[PDB]
Amino acid sequence: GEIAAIKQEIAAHKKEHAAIKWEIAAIKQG
Amino acid sequence: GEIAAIKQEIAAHKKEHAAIKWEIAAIKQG
Amino acid sequence: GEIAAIKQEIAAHKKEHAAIKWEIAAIKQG
Ligand SMILES: [Cu+2]
Ligand SMILES: [Cu+2]
Ligand SMILES: [Cu+2]
Repeated sequence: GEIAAIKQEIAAHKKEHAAIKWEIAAIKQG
Repeated sequence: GEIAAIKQEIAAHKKEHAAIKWEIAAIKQG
Repeated sequence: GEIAAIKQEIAAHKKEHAAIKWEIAAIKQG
């Protein structure tokens, strides 16, 4: 339940990390 | 107490999400 | 253990906050 929903959370935070780095790269390659 | 301060936390993270999207938009409309 | 690893976490989130502000400043001073 809980430990799982924390893992589901680490999932989306890993994404969110990657997405912000991509958005920052793309601003610089614009 | 705890469940409340977690909700107080989801509050500020929602903001923080919006603020970063606004800062990224504004860089592109600059 | 837990309270400590939460504090270790607040550590890295403070950083992460500063790092994103620096990356945004530097895009604007580019
Ligand atoms: Cu993070
Ligand atoms: Cu987030
Ligand atoms: Cu944050």
